[PDB]
Amino acid sequence: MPKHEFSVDMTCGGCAEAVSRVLNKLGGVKYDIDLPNKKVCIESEHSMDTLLATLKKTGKTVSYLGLE
Amino acid sequence: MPKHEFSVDMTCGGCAEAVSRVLNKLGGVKYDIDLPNKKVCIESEHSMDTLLATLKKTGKTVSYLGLE
Ligand SMILES: OC[C@H]1O[C@@](CO)(O[C@H]2O[C@H](CO)[C@@H](O)[C@H](O)[C@H]2O)[C@@H](O)[C@@H]1O
Ligand code: IUM
Ligand SMILES: [Hg+2]
Repeated sequence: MPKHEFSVDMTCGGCAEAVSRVLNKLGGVKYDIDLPNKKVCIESEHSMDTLLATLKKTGKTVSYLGLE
Repeated sequence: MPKHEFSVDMTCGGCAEAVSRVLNKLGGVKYDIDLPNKKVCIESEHSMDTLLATLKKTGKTVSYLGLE
């Protein structure tokens, strides 16, 4: 049950909805989205590599904020 | 040379920029993105399915409008 944190440059509610859709499509994840602070937290067994690649499918700029 | 027309639910400048990035990655395309009218036109040799799948993976709501 590793807990990862990512930076995603979402600018409106529509941006947040799209992040939700790609994560729902992958499955096996428990996530939380903080729009104002451009942050996404994900608890999952999927590798960090897979989570990073999935988020990048949105076309948004993504970086890693680490574990915890 | 074929010109495909799509409807894409973009709600801010960031949404439009994200669409342009996934298309740039695919390559072999010439496009025009209209934010206020929520439309994207694409001139390319890639198949209709390849283009649709590329737009769908962004997590945004997409639908095909026509071809010429
Ligand atoms: O944000 C896109 C889109 O949302 C609308 C309602 O569909 O406006 C809402 O969201 C804005 C955030 O960017 C708020 O500032 C606004 O007050 C709220 O109604 C559209 O107006 C906008 O195009
Ligand atoms: O991008 U224009 O017409
Ligand atoms: Hg947006």
